[PDB]
Amino acid sequence: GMVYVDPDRFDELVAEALDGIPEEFARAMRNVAVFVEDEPDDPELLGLYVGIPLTERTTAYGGVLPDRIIIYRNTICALCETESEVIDEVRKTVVHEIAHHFGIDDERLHELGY
Repeated sequence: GMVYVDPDRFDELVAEALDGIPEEFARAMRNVAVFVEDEPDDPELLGLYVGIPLTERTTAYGGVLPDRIIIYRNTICALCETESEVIDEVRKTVVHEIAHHFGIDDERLHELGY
């Protein structure tokens, strides 16, 4: 089976996922924003790391813009039978995406609980 999660609720589940990211990844997640999309260009993806070019990194007014981790609501939900499973799956996806961005592989992550 699979659980349906409306967009507003899914945003809340994303917040809960981020709140539960282990402290060892907190600094790695500095100035990274998580955005939700329904469906990826590639059907296999649960998430995607988007690095912002240096040219686009700052604003007219001094603001720094964050890198993005995109989370795909449809592909995540298809794997989940409960909201808690969704939270877990979202968390796992964000942590993998950030780890891989900083060149940490899944064997190292297994040593870090993912």
